[PDB]
Amino acid sequence: ATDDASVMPDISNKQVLVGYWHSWKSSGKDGYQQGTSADIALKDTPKAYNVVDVSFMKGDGVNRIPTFKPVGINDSDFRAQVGALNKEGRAVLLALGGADGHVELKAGDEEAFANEIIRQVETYGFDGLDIDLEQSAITAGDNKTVIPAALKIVKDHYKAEGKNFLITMAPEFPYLKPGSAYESYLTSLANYYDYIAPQLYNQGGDGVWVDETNQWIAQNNDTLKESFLYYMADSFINGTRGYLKIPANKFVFGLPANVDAAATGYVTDPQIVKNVFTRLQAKGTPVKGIMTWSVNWDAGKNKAGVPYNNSFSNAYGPIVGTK
Ligand SMILES: [Ca+2]
Ligand code: NA
Ligand code: NA
Repeated sequence: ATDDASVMPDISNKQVLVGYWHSWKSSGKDGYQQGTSADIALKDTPKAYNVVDVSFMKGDGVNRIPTFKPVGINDSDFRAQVGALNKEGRAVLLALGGADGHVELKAGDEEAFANEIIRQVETYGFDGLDIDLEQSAITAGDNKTVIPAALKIVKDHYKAEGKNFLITMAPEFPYLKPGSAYESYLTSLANYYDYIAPQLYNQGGDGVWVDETNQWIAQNNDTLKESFLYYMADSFINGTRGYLKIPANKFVFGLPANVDAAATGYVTDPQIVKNVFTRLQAKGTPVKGIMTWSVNWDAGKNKAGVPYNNSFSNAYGPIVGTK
């Protein structure tokens, strides 16, 4: 009974360009600089994105098991769009959480949540799950233990049938410190997760203290963007300067698509990212890729109605080799 969406694409030998895809309909003037995000069908996601994260699986503030249902398209047609990406080797994940996620599981829900993740895979053809909890959801209910527990049941289930169910996370970078609530997600899932993409946007003047240059390097400081990206990566790779350890081969830079997609953290020149990729590779620690919020923003328009014209994927696709 298999079709194109029944496959779970292998990204284990590729760098990724990961884009979030908004499953809801745009509301207009939704941008941080009053632009408008596009209503793009999943199948029309630009080819440079080889991983697409469908946003979001979420709760309802009443019941406990998160769920997802596409808007304005039936299940078989949505699956066919997932199949079309899958056929070209492109993974489609379901993203859990988001702002106003109402994600709040309780001890004993791990099996029912795993079963729900398996029904998503069987119904829509998803290839993995991306943990994208808002700040409040990190330690809400028993999320910290139930979500890892459920995800291990799902990975193991697919591993039995020959498939690699992808597990990713997109934490806000200030939470990736020792003794942090978030640390337990990483250590619980240390042999299960495929990559971690810290969000390097919307955190204002938080950043990293760097002895080498004797400066606080903030995420909203454009003068020092090159240093920010480099030292943030270096800190994760080595578990230094206050940050947890993420292996470079499992590290993705999370960047906003343009100035409408996030309040701060937009990288004004893509050469900056290429210089960092180049430096890291010369040291033998090349990273797994780039992630962006969001495909819909990449295909959206600014407040003056000027299209963004996929300017993010056009610039970074070639840096990670998906274009
Ligand atoms: Ca699939
Ligand atoms: Na790999
Ligand atoms: Na590999």
